[PDB]
Amino acid sequence: PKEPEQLRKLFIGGLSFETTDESLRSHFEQWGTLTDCVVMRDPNTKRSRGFGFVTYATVEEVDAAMNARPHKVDGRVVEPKRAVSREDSQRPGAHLTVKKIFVGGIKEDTEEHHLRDYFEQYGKIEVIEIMTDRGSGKKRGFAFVTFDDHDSVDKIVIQKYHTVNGHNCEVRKAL
Ligand SMILES: CCC(=O)Nc1nc(C)cs1
Repeated sequence: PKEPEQLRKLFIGGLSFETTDESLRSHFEQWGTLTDCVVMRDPNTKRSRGFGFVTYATVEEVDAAMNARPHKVDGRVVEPKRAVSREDSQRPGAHLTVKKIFVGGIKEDTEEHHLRDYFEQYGKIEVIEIMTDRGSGKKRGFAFVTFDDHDSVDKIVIQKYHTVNGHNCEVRKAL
């Protein structure tokens, strides 16, 4: 019944070196129950590595925290990011932080408003590009959507399914 823990974590980059497990928790508990919260430190010096992780009890709590950005934690604006699968990563353990998606499988009957009406609930859209053939102008059956922020893309690509205009679509991070 609980969402997988991986989908409930936020990496928090850019921490003040004075941020502690306790102060990171106090801050992020404003948006949900935290089942875990840790500042990464050097194993010998105990000096902060400048990043940490928080784990919420639910995905809706992750969303609430992301919607409350920018977060100023102990005087410094931090960089929260949610996890995505390796298929949308540039190397194991690394986050491909992009604002654009490829949307495939939309065929020739899908229009800009279909993509806008669906994707606007993931984030603020800046560009919709329905791809057409360079020679004929016919729709090629794929599109790109650019958002104002990467978390929209991260939420999108972790869904198993996207149904747009009745088509089951393939969605991936782009560039
Ligand atoms: C530095 C690597 C990185 O960004 N790690 C991330 N972990 C999660 C959980 C999201 S991004």
